[PDB]
Amino acid sequence: GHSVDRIPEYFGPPGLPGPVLFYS
Repeated sequence: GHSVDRIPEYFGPPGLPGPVLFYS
């Protein structure tokens, strides 16, 4: 997690109901 970057820090797949952040 940097920001509204591109790759997630391996939290899970997309379409989770909680918030998320991304790194490059």
